[PDB]
Amino acid sequence: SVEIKRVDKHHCLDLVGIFIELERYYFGDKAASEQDLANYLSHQVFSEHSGVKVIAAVEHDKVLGFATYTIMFPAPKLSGQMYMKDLFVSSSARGKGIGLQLMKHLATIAITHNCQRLDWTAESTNPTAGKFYKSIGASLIREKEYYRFEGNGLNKLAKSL
Amino acid sequence: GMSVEIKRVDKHHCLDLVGIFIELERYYFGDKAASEQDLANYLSHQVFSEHSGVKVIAAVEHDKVLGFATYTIMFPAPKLSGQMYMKDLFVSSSARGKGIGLQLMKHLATIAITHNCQRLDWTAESTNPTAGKFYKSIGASLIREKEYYRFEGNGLNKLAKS
Amino acid sequence: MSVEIKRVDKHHCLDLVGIFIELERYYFGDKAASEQDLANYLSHQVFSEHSGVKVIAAVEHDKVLGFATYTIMFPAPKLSGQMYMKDLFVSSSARGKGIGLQLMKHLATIAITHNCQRLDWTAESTNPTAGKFYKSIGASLIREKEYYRFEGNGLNKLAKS
Amino acid sequence: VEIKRVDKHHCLDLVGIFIELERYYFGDKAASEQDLANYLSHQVFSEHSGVKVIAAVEHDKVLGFATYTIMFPAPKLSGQMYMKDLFVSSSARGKGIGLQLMKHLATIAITHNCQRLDWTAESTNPTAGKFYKSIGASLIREKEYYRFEGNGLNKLAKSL
Ligand SMILES: [Cl-]
Ligand SMILES: [Cl-]
Ligand SMILES: [Cl-]
Ligand SMILES: [Cl-]
Repeated sequence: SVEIKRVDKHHCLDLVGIFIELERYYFGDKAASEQDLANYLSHQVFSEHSGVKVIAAVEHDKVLGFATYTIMFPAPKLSGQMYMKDLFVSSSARGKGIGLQLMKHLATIAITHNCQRLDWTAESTNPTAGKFYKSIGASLIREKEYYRFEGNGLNKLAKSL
Repeated sequence: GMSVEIKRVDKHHCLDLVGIFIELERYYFGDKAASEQDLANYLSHQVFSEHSGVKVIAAVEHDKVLGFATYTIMFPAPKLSGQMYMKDLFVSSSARGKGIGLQLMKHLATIAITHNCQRLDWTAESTNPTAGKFYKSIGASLIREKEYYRFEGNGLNKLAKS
Repeated sequence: MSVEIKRVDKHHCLDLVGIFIELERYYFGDKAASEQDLANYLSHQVFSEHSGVKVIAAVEHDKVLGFATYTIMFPAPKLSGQMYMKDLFVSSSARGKGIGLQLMKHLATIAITHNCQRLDWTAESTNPTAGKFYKSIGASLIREKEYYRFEGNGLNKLAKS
Repeated sequence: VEIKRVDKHHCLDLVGIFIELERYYFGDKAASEQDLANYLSHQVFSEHSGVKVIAAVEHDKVLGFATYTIMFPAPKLSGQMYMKDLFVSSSARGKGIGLQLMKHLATIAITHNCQRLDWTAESTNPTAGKFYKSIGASLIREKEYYRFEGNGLNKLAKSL
């Protein structure tokens, strides 16, 4: 019924529809145009310097949701740590458990590529997500502290080189 | 030139990281640190592999590695940009007070802004307060809203099977 | 509209055979290369370990309407790259759809997201309409630039001496 | 004096000569050593770079370099080689280094099916023009050089 597959570079534009939806959801009026996103997809998301791969859930030739993930090193027990950057399910596919299916699929990739961990973050201002994550058996790692340089802070650091 | 050099480490020279990795394994895992032979395979077959998403830079002096960082660029992110993420920063205890950690991060920041990233992110451990102070001291921000989730070992296998 | 701009990679390089056959007629008429020669050229040269260019194309109904080849050169001022467009070609059967300009909008976007402060290219003074098009989209003619060349025998001699 | 390609594992061998190039063109605005090491490591030598770098070395010192790319399509089913930069250390003047680098490029050009080696010079640098003509190069007068940059380049990108 609903298939999950990895999207390769030759089909990256198949993701445009769903990224537009993601853009509108997260940024509203500041959402990027379709040509912007096509360019972003072809030369950034699917560039040589991109650390992520992309999987997508497809039903009747339409994308219902996607996740991006990377495998990082080093990690405990001589293995990889998988990290999911984004999980997104179309409002039009809601109620079908798409997100769970995407995460089960990610879990499958993790074990076949010697990862013992699948990690990701959520926002505390989106308590729904955490409830969902907790409901599917995920553990919240309270000891983890998340740091960031950005905008001008990031620039000042770079310039101090 | 300069005494301490920062350079990329590529697949062809990955075994140059064996010394520093032994030191890292002892730090994180004490008793359970991996052997030299196992670290060499880890490096050659996993850290530098088709499925690996990280790259590595290292601080080098006198042909010994004093510290390294692994990093990757993740998508999507706001403003049609990338999000750089540093998986590990590790500096040898013998290279302490040489400002290697900051040096490595300056290079990371420069890579970030020349490769369409507007963020550089990473995590630290609350059990390692010293890291937190160091990061805040160089002007890093703590993102208190972020919640870190995980599946591992058996839970990961259950999730995959089900 | 139904026109997509996409990257062409090595695995799909033969998609360019049709538009290369057109480009060959346009510049060389009867001295145009055969289809077989162009497939070999695309497979063994244009996409090759020694090739310094990438390719984006405008495609509609699985037909290539136009393409641009480009590369990023170093060094250049301000610790940045310099993008160079080798060729821009739009099929006579796809004129009036603003495809040339759209291909350039994409290149410009790749340049600024990959630390380039310049997008450069050349035209022929014997092809006045190209220069007019370029000025009309805001490009500057760099009159101080002098273009030099070794070719054929002179090239063979330079290497041999 | 030996001429050979610098690969990524040795890109930092070029710091010295790059520093000199920066002083020579940008005077006080010259980038620092670390800036240059980072530039070489992650841009000049990156998967998105179109250039390779050859260097002339004598007694383990870099005396000069050239960067070049090979572009397509071009006439007669071949590549057109393009030299982006040629630089000779002032401390190696009078040794014919510039000429030696170009003969080497020519050798690369003919073994990779390029019928052409092209490059540009600045008319405000007549000595460069004179030198090129003197080694057999032809000026292609019909060539017009166009550019978008800075704000103009941004505006074009933003209209996407
Ligand atoms: Cl969230
Ligand atoms: Cl390698
Ligand atoms: Cl023209
Ligand atoms: Cl010049």
